[PDB]
Amino acid sequence: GAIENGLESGSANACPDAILIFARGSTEPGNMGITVGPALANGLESHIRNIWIQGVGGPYDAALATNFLPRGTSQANIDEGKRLFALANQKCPNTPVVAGGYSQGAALIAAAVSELSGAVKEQVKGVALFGYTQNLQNRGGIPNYPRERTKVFCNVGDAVCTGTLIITPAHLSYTIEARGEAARFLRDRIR
Repeated sequence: GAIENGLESGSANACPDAILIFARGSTEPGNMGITVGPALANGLESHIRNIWIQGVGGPYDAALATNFLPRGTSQANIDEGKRLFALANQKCPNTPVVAGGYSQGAALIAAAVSELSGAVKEQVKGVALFGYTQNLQNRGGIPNYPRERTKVFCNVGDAVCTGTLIITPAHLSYTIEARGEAARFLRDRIR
């Protein structure tokens, strides 16, 4: 963080050991944000040195209003996520992909992954979600995506996890989980 474009600017002659695609929370700066994104990128880089890191930018301006759409974000945003997954498959079809999302970015990634197709979906070895706004609606998981490849961090007092769009202090508190337990999970999923 706070801006990472490793996948967009990376060249197909120099594919890495892994690719991380991350969607930030509402109102966070850049395309990685400054809390969970960098923490996750950091933790994962400690286990896998040769890695491309990609924030979800483009139309995804992390607006407050878009939270109130069905599925927890706009289709434009979801589509930008899908684009990046497809670009990873085009550039580096043999490189494993992992993904992460925080708050509205979790909604984004969950939706995008669910709509992915066959080979491109298979490339996505693992997904970590934090303060998942559709946790109740999607019953703790991502539609059409193996539960064993999914890991959801939803703190106990975090009201978004129980179908309410309000922000408690628990929602602001995922950086340790992201750097530690979540990075280990995704590393494992890459082997």
